[PDB]
Amino acid sequence: FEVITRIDLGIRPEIQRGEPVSIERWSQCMDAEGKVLDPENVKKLIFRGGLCHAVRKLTWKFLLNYFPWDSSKEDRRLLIKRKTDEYFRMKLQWKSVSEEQEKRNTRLKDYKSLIEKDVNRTDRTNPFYEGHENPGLILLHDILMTYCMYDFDLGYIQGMSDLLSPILYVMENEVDAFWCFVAFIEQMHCNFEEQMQGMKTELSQLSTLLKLLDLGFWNYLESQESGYLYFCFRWLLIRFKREFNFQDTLRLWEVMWTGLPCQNFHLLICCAILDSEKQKIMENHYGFNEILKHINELSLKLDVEEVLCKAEAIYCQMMKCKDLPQAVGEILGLK
Repeated sequence: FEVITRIDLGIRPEIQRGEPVSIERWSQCMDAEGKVLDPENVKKLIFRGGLCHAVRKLTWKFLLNYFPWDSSKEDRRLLIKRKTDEYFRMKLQWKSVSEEQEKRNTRLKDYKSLIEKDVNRTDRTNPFYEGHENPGLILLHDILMTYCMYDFDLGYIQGMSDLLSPILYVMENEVDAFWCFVAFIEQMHCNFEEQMQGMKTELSQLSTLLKLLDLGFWNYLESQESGYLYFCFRWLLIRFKREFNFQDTLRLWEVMWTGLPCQNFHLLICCAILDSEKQKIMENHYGFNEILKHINELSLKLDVEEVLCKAEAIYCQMMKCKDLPQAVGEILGLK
């Protein structure tokens, strides 16, 4: 990819972020039948400004494909009844397993133990999941176990509880959170498969983008044998959840789930975060262990909307570049 030396990315444009969607604004977007008037427009609005927390319960169901965009209120009433029966049907499958039975099913037994390890260790500082006997933690367990019946090949992989946690918090319904969680995992599903590709593929795509953006930073990582980027693993896997506040995570996910501006936006978000730290890493001659240390110290110290601006800015800077390597163009979906 030495075509990147003869390329030029001139100027990073300034991005104007915008304002979150109010209850008022959403009401204009929904029809009297309950239909979303212009779903592509809605996505445009959610992308720049995000969503206010009140409307977040209903709108997330659309973003996460639980509620189809072309659907009406009557469509939904029938849909919810179907999804609910289907949910408790599956829940019964793990919940009716006996003590004798569980010993003789090792993969279920093992999934079950991973869930308990991860659920009792989850955001215990957050008011939803903190309590003597917390209802939310029980739902966390139940929703995850039911997912193992839904997809048994996948079952549970550590970190999936961190992915469900915000969704349950917004939804507050066991069934609703489940089906939203399902859709959230399906887009990423490759990441969690036994041989993790899409953790590898996404990390490869990330390296390809960084090669074009800062070539020297890419080379320095190769010098330290950090070229495959494992300091970004937790970023991509948990979708930055560990790197932001709960309320922060909610906005970051909202904006991403619109699927704008390009096909993989989360990769540019990695670039946006890394862009500011490029010098500090190279100057100090860190190396892998020290780099992981520097990035771990970025946690909770990051500004969401600065990140979302840089990420969008890098996209504009790229799409406006007329000569672009096809390798990069395919990742963003410009080809």
